[PDB]
Amino acid sequence: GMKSILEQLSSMTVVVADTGDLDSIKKFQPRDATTNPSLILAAAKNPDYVKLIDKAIESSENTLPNGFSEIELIKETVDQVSVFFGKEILKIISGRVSTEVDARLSFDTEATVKKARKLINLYKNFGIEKERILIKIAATWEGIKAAEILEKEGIKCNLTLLFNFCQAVTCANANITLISPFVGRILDWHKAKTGKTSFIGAEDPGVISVTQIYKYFKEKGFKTEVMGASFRNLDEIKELAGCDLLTIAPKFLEELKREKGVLIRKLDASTKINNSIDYKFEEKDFRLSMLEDQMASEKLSEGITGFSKAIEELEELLIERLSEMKNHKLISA
Ligand SMILES: [Cl-]
Ligand SMILES: [Cl-]
Ligand SMILES: [Cl-]
Ligand code: NA
Ligand code: NA
Ligand code: NA
Ligand code: NA
Ligand code: NA
Ligand code: NA
Repeated sequence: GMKSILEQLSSMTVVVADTGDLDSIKKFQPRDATTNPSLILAAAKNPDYVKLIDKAIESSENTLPNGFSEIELIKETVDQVSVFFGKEILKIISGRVSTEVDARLSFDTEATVKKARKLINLYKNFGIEKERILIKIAATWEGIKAAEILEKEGIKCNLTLLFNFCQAVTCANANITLISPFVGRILDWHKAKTGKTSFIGAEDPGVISVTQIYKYFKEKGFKTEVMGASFRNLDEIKELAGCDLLTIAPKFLEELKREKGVLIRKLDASTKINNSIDYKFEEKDFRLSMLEDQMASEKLSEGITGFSKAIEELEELLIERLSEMKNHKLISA
């Protein structure tokens, strides 16, 4: 001591800087980070990292059967470039890289499982073992089912677009490695629905939900890690002090380090042995509970759409790079 709020928090929670690009990963050195379409779009703007994009195109060209089409090339490249960038992240960070599974497959268990397997085998081909990877999947019924299958073969999953207790419990019962609820998106939905201008501290509906999920998971002895993410304000983070992980904007990290005073570990549950109900949500109950939760079903649907938009934009960028690559060869001696 004296102990900053950040130092207190770090004694209770694995704190990870929220990063969306490689420069920020290098700067902040987060324990965990993510390869996804948006990070790669960001990198395309960088004269260093864009070369790694062109390399994925070249590698995909080498990989495919003779006579491949441009469509087949772009598809294969989307896979390879995601892995190239994940390997680049693993050279910087000490922990795990979340690897986004194409969100367009979010309602297809078999396709999600097959894509995860493909990405894991690509990582293996490039010298990276599966324990360094989290396969990141939207928490639809089908995505959780795919993760259930994957976990059984030792492929660790991060279940994201996770908004309610129903989704959390379904993941826990399926032995999912990690869930990443987006707290600030839950807050946003309630403000947007009601015109309430704020939900302060413990009243924040995202904080309420993640608090409940954490308490249940620990009391029941579930192994699934809870990573609170996507924060709108610093009070949300403080309310969830003691969560397994919290992904936090660099500016909030700096502010917590500046602050003094007392931070209470609110998320402090441990295993209990008692007669409380063990909740289960089989497919029908899951679907009905989701239907009744307008917040979770809309934020899940919008999130999937947003992920799908960014992967479509990636595909468009790869088409551009291919064109540029061809032009450069034709005009060079
Ligand atoms: Cl669903
Ligand atoms: Cl506002
Ligand atoms: Cl050339
Ligand atoms: Na191939
Ligand atoms: Na992909
Ligand atoms: Na696809
Ligand atoms: Na408080
Ligand atoms: Na913790
Ligand atoms: Na995306």
